[PDB]
Amino acid sequence: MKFTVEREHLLKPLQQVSGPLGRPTLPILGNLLLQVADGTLSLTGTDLEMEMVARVALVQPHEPGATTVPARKFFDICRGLPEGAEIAVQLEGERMLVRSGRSRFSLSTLPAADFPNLDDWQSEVEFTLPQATMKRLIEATQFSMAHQDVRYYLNGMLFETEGEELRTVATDGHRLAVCSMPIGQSLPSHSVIVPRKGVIELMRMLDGGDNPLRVQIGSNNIRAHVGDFIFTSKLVDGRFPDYRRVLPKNPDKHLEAGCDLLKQAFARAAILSNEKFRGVRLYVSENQLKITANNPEQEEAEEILDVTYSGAEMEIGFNVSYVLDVLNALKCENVRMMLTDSVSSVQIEDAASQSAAYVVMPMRL
Amino acid sequence: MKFTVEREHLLKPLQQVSGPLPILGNLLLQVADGTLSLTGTDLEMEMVARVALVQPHEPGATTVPARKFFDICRGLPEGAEIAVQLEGERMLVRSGRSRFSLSTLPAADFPNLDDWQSEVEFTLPQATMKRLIEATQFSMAHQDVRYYLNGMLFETEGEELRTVATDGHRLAVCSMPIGQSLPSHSVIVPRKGVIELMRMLDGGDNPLRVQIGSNNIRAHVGDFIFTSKLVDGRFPDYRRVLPKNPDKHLEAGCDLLKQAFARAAILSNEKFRGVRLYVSENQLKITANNPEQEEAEEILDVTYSGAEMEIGFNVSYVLDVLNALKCENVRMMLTDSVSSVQIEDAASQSAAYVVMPMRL
Ligand SMILES: C[C@H](C(=O)O)c1ccc2c(c1)[nH]c1ccc(Cl)cc12
Ligand SMILES: [Ca+2]
Ligand SMILES: [Cl-]
Ligand SMILES: [Cl-]
Ligand SMILES: [Cl-]
Repeated sequence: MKFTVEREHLLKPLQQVSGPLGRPTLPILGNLLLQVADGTLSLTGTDLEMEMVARVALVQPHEPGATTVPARKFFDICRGLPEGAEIAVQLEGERMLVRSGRSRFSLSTLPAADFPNLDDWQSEVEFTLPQATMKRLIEATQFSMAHQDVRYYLNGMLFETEGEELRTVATDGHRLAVCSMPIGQSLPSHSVIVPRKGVIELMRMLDGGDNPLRVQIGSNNIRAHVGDFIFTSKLVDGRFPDYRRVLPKNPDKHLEAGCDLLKQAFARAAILSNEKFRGVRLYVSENQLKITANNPEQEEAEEILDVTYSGAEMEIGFNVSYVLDVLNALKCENVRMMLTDSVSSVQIEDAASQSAAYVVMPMRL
Repeated sequence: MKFTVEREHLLKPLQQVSGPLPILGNLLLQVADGTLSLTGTDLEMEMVARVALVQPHEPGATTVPARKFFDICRGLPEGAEIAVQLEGERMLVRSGRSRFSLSTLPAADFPNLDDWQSEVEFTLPQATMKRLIEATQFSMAHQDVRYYLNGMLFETEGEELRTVATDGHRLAVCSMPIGQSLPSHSVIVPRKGVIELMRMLDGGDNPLRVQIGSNNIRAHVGDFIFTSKLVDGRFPDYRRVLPKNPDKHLEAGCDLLKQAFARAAILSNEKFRGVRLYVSENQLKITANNPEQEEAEEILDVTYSGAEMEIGFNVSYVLDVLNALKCENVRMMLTDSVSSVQIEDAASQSAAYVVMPMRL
């Protein structure tokens, strides 16, 4: 295996394929697989649950073969060479040599044949969509995923295809986010859970250019192709909660207000909320929202805002971090809150669109 | 105690005094003679900021939680007016229809640095003080048992102010002219003090007044006053640290040398990163290896005079120097494999660096 490649054509691929990898559990999992075949250098990184592959075209002389080498060390070497450096690589059994100018490096190898390899699988649905749509879908919901919950299915994001819609859903059992976007082709009904790190990888591979994303889903795997990057993950083997059953059934009290005005008021009140429980109290009355916070030390914050509200007065408590997370994800002019009573969840949406919806349970407070 | 002031006028003061037990997490607010003073302290140093009060106000003082008060002010909208009124065990803060009640501790409980007397005084541009500290601060010790190294020497000599910092392995010294004849004097400022002083100094052209006592230093710029205790011990004499007669001279591009060190270090021991330098006629070779038997080699074209020699260095020590220099060409002055080396910018003799070698 031999190749020579310009520094900048190797650098972003190395960064991308290292995504799935600080302290590898076993050494080969801290390595990348390098493969030269048919005019292409392929680079692969994996954590045993997902893999990221980059294809790099070779315009300079090369010889086929494969090995694995430490990802961080190889990336750092390539990054540290000067702009435009020509990076020559040659496999020499238990070592891989790297040379550029009068810089020389020898890296320890492990066999390509020992590199873990996600199984082949069969796609059952395939579709294309703009990068921006996938970005919107994930950014709208990712913050509501659980983190290290014993309920493993919640530490992932539901991807659901239905008719001409792709939908993401995330929840940690306290708050839920759901987003639906049209794709312009009719899809079979599929519902799959993508693991935490996989959602991060999908997000990371979106360059923000005009390349479309091609998605394939099977029973136990998902794959996304963007440019010369191919991401594949195993799916989480569980049954996700149904968002339709958690949306409040008849939330007739409707509040409308400016997103940023609400966000900044909640942020200020939060300063004097209980440090652990983060509770704020909302008092809604005719065209007015009062937000109060107090902590065990008896300090107090009060914010009064002009809003549009016609329903009955009520008082309801929320974890202010859950509210702030939603307002931060909406990034819109105006927000609608849909309330029922003091012991029931609130539904929050962009006043302009029902494409995303957020459900937050109240606090006893 | 009552005042009303624009948020804008509080922001910089608040960030400055939030820099240094429970009452130490509070700020002292004092209204007197048409001024609001804000003070923060950690018992070893204090920062005072003053803000003029044109709106009606009433004298008095209290202490409130620093981070809470700062976060409230910062969290209010651009252009906000902030009204404050003391109500016994609470301090009321009002802006528009935002209202806050903070718990207070009495002003009388707020720690004061003992009064002291100035012995040496001079004014210099804050830019000069920044340059002196930036040139040297990275060589201070952190939490050494030799407490006098956990800080920076400030020395006046002739017409110069000099800073010296060392951790026992490497040393930095920088001298700048201040345009007046000074007494010969030296004090050690604690490292946390150095960092707080440095953070008080922005990019402006602004006179800085320094007053040094037996046990304290004070620095005044604009409407900020920083005071710190000094460290009471015997600081090493940099003159005895500088190589006395280096007979080997290496000159190389600063950035080329930096990047070669940085690359080679990738394959050094991760827990203790060093490289070997081999100097010979017109060339520098830098090598590294690790327990996995991985190896790096860098060859540079350099200007060199002297006998061939091999010498090792701690990567971080050399990188810290080259990053501080930010110049075109660097000079290294060597003696032998077991002796310290001096490193300087080829085009400036304002700062010098000494680094002990590392055995590999
Ligand atoms: C503790 C002792 C001292 O004189 O205080 C000390 C302080 C600084 C240094 C040293 C020994 N030995 C050294 C060798 C090299 C350098 Cl750069 C600095 C030092
Ligand atoms: Ca809107
Ligand atoms: Cl190339
Ligand atoms: Cl090579
Ligand atoms: Cl004012």
